[PDB]
Amino acid sequence: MVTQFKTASEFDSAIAQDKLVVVAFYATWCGPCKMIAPMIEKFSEQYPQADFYKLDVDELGDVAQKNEVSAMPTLLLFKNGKEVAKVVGANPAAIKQAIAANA
Repeated sequence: MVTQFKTASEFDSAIAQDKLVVVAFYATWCGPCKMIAPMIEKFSEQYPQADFYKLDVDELGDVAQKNEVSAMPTLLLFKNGKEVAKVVGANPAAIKQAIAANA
């Protein structure tokens, strides 16, 4: 299970963690948003040592802007308040390799 955010504060809080946080940022009205649902869940399914969070821009658009996510679906990895990876497309293997790389 990938944990749900509530506000940009939640996003930022997960960001400030001294560990790999990969955020599943998509929109419920978007097409391939449903690819980020299981693919990203599958990431921490392998390595739960990383932080799994997700949020819909449909619900929180100002949050999207806070994170620099306009495209969807988007994956944002951060460490300790700074980025580590920015992706705008579910890439099953390459992004699982990403999360592990930035971790």
